[PDB]
Amino acid sequence: GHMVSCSAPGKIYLFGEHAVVYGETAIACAVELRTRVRAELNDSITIQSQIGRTGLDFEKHPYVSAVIEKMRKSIPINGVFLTVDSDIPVGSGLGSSAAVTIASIGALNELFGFGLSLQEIAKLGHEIEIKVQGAASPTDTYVSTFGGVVTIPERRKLKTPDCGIVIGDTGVFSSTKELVANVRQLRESYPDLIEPLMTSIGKISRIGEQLVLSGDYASIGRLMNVNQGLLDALGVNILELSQLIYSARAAGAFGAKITGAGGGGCMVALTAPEKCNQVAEAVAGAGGKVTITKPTEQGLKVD
Amino acid sequence: MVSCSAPGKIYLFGEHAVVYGETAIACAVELRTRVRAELNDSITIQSQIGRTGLDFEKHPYVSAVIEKMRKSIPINGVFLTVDSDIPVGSGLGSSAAVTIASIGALNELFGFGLSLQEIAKLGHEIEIKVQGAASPTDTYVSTFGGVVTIPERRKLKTPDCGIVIGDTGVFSSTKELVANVRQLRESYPDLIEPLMTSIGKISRIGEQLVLSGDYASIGRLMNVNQGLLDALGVNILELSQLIYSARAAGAFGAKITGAGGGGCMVALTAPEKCNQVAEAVAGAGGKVTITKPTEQGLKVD
Ligand SMILES: C[C@@](O)(CCOP(=O)(O)O)CC(=O)O
Ligand SMILES: C[C@@](O)(CCOP(=O)(O)O)CC(=O)O
Repeated sequence: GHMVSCSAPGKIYLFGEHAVVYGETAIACAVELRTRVRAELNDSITIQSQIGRTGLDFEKHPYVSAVIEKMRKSIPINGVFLTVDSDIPVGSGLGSSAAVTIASIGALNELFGFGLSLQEIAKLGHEIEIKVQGAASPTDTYVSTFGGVVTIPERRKLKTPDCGIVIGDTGVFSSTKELVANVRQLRESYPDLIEPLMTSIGKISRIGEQLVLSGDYASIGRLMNVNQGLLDALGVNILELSQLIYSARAAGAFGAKITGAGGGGCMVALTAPEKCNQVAEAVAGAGGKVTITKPTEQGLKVD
Repeated sequence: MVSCSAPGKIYLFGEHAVVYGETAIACAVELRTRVRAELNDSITIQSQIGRTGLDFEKHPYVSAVIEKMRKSIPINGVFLTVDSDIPVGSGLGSSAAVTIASIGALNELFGFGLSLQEIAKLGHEIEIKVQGAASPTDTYVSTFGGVVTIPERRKLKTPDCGIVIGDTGVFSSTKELVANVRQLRESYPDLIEPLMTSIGKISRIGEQLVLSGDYASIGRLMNVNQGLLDALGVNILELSQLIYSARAAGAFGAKITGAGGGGCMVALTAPEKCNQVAEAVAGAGGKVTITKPTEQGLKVD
């Protein structure tokens, strides 16, 4: 008869977004922007977050409701009160939906003693995102479960960079599905042109793998800038993203690029700790909601 | 008193990749350099820069044109008055245009009898003497006009579109920009060289789109080309702001034209949306020049 709190981090793409869906490598990096889910025993099912208080509700709380629906089939959950707080803004490729999924599983696993392992939690989180989105990659829930720097799809763990991470949100809503659809149709229109560009994005991630293992942050940011041009060439860049990205580079960032589907949302700037604040001021001065964070090895943890 | 004009040009696709044996598509625009040539007591060359004599410093291309040509038919009193609406830099062909417009103006009065052929060979050999070394592409496109592929040098039909050139006002050294791309290519050759091939592939596809008049596909291939150049590091904030403002205003496509690092962008518009696009580029802070493609190179005005 008590309460339990769990948190799971978000992530940013160092390299390789959009190209993964065509079988190329990418490098995801968990950051210290987390979603907390606090769980208590209750008479009925209640979920409260930024967008209000609901019961079981697949319109407002689809991921948390799906988690409850699934896990109640092994150990029955007749009542629970879940409170969701997050530093990960819904939108862009920061993994907010995967963070709340993993944290909801972790809290319930602790509250009702499901005894699930971290591997089982990541596998369950992937299935939750499939039943909510129709089809989902296991990448988001895996990185939010284990933290750190993970390559996709090999799941190679790399050394977490001793770096600052500046996230500039353009405020435009990043609708992932249509941007992935826009890239696919561009790929279909010019196959011999776009498909090699997908090979080049994968080539960047494989080169960047050693640079992440070597700690060469200046080379990493340089390759991030090359990755940004290819993402721009694929059509997922916008004026606001370009303005935040170039403002961050001018203020001394190693590199800056879109993170996620693009077409709005957030960019990411890898900066040395000494340059975080002035990079954050430049992105803000360019009209961007700035978040100063850093990578993390901590995935799902019990608060 | 005669007057001749030669046009500038813009790159539809392929800049920066031509050095590494790739294809490019230049398109002459209706921005021309017109020089008045008449008879005078001394060889006087006037411009917006000023009125001088035979000055190989303030008038490098015009004065060198005088020297190479007078060795066949001696000239001693000409009043050259260059006038141009071609912005300086960004490979817009300002130096190439002022060259052939001078050669054609002297070929008129003093009767040199040069072909259109010869006005291109001499117009390129003179750029070899002025800036030490130069490519004949900038020169030829100013002589014939229209859409010209490089290096295959095939002429294509002119797209019935508008051209919005947006100057950022930022200076950039093309020598440094080419060398920077060169260093990046040698730092990651297995990565950057395929990007050079992709640019050339855009030019090959774009050739069929220029022939078919698929202006919308040309524009979206321009947007792809722009991302590749941005990946090579030749893009800046000001260029990106002008490019995306043109796209949001309805242009078929927008991209850097020339070396990048500043300088000018270019936007392909439907003829009706040409002013709407130009207003957005100016509203984004660009020095706008409204123009359109031309099929005529050097003409005796
Ligand atoms: C759009 C995509 O390329 C990256 C964005 O990831 P997310 O859906 O924002 O978590 C998805 C993928 O790579 O599979
Ligand atoms: C980038 C580039 O295509 C720009 C050409 O402009 P210009 O007419 O040479 O000034 C030159 C190059 O191919 O390196």
